[PDB]
Amino acid sequence: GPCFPMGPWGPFCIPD
Repeated sequence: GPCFPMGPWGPFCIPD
């Protein structure tokens, strides 16, 4: 998957 503004860092991308 694409990247989304979330998590501890924010702009993170997923493998899906």
